[PDB]
Amino acid sequence: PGEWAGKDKIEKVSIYMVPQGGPGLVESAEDLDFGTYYENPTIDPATHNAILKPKKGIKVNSAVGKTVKVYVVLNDIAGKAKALLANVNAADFDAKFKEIIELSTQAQALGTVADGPNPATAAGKIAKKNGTTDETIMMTCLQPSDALTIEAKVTVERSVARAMVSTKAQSYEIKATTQIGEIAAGSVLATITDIRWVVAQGERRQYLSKKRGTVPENTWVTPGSGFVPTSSTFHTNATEYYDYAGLWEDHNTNEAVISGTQVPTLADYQLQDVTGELANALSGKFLLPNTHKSGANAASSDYKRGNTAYVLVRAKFTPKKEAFIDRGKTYSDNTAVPEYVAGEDFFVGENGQFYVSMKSVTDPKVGGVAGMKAHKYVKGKVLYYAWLNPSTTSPDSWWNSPVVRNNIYHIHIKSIKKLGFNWNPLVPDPDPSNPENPNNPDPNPDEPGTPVPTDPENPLPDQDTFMSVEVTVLPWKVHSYEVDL
Ligand SMILES: [Ca+2]
Repeated sequence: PGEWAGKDKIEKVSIYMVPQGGPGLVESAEDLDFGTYYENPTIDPATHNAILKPKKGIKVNSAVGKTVKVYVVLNDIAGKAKALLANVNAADFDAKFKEIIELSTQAQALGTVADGPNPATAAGKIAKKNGTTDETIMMTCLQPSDALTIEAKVTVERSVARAMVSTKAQSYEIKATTQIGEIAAGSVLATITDIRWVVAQGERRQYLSKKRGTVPENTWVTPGSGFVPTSSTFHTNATEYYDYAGLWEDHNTNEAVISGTQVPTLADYQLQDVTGELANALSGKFLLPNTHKSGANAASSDYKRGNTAYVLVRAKFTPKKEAFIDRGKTYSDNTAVPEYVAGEDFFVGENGQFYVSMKSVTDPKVGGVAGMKAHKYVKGKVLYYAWLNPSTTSPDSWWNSPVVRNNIYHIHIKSIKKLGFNWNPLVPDPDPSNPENPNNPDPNPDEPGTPVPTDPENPLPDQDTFMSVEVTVLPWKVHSYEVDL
């Protein structure tokens, strides 16, 4: 990436002076205009941190003569720190600075079609892209200054993580691995085009500043860390913790078209002066942290498909007409099977074969099977999951995927290898007894009793991979900001 990993704007500075030793009065200087009170950042080439040096003194008022610790929030642009910390006693302040803020309500965590293409997301409320120029992101200190007496330095880290996605190519050729209609193993089966992405299941709340856990399997805890969904509790409780509004980003109401944000190539990241829309894709997407107890297997890892942040990749799968086992045949009712038309719905049976309709799927005269179910791919839409931080890599072993603030998770797609899923079960359904779900852009299009493509109670890894990807975790160019006082 390089220059696309973010350039920061500091708009506001909030300083909290907290007397030590027991009950007492906090002195706060909130939402100070950065330019008025601070010099422009200078980078420490050793640490890659930026240092903010004050120009103007802040009035210490009642804290004069006291031993205090200093806490800092930069860019409290949603007012969340101010509101949480209001009228908090000095004795309660350190604990309060680690308590929970809510970026989206449980109701706001679910969007609908009317919220596209630019839905408010939880993380976007405290991480703003200012045109293509720079970005304003909330930051808080993991720990306050050392104790000092008024007559030091406070390091802060960004409150969001960033997801970035790239692809080797904008099209992929798919080969059959077994006989599919007239297509032999090793021959071309389909082409994938029009690749897009969104991110979901980051959290909707967060600890104001990073909160250490109690066991080594989860260094930093998040409000949702203890939530381990079953197939049923996912639907009733997932929105208590996670944000899904982002599923509607760059949504398109034409089902012939693939919804979501473009996925740039590596070369796109080297282009100078870029369109607005591509610039937005290149700078990625923000999400709030999401961690669970890590383990070495399904039983010991608390990371589940229904509680882990994911990138959803969407694309157009165009199969060769010759792949259809029903091609050229005659139905049991003595009518002819129509050839597949590119871009139209297609149906993939439990047997892996391709059919132009459900009528074909269950008619043995055309290579169907009575009683057999199929996945309906709506106008050829296919879906794939990528986890943000597979720990470790790479196929059937990435049991864990923590997302921690102030990190960038770059997912590079090297290839899409096979047919994906036809809908996204990793979205809470307010009435799970029916397939309708206005909160999901990719609801279940299948007939009753069709096997689900995946389940929220499942572990992360795939037995055999749908995509080849490499994930890189990196810091912002400026790792953290140091505020001098
Ligand atoms: Ca439903």
